[PDB]
Amino acid sequence: SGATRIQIALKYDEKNKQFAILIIQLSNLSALLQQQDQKVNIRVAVLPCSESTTCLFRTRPLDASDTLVFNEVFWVSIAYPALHQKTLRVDVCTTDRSHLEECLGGAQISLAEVCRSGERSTRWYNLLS
Amino acid sequence: GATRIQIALKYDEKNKQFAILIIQLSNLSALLQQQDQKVNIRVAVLPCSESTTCLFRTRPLDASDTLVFNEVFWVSIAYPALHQKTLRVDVCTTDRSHLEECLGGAQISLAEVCRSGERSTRWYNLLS
Repeated sequence: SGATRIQIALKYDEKNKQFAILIIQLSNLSALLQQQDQKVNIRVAVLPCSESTTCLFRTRPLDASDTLVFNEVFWVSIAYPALHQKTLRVDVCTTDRSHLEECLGGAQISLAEVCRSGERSTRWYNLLS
Repeated sequence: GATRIQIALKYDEKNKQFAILIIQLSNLSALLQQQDQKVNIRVAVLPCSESTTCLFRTRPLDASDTLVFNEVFWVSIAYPALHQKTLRVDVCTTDRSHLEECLGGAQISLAEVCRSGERSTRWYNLLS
């Protein structure tokens, strides 16, 4: 196999001064989670946390699979100068028995490319352990 | 694997200028086995506008599995016209008579290009 990839869309709306993070789908989860009787969630964090609005989001948990479809958007009330300098950390995290959290891989993503003009960027990102 | 090409796209709106930076080519050996020949990149802004320049070529460099072209192309075009265009990049081989036969390429959408000017760097697979 290859690496585990995750597909995400990014769009910034300056009228309403908010940022959209759409977690679309995960691919090749087997590269990170070999035994798959667990449920995984995508953990999303806008770093630095910023000491005002929610910086930590988490998808619903789904039964592991090598083609896993979350259609969860998260909105964050931010302005472009702040946003433009931030980092997006995403991790595929599972939970073992007794709701413990363990994260199997992730990626930090520069937002310097996010478009102030509001165009959507849709890319695949590799999650490394 | 597959021959990949890394490209960055930035749009200047004060001026009406579009920048296409051909950055590098990875796993060229997936398309060109005999790497003794020389290689260049062909780039076309489609639909090719008459009364405008649309086709471009990089300098020809000796075939490497990892080959860095560091070569920008500038186009005079506006965002409305840019927004419905498509980019055709092919990896081609040329000899000294400048006979060009192309080994593969890809069609790239410019719907993500930022009008605000933010650069967009990405890899693309070149297909046979």
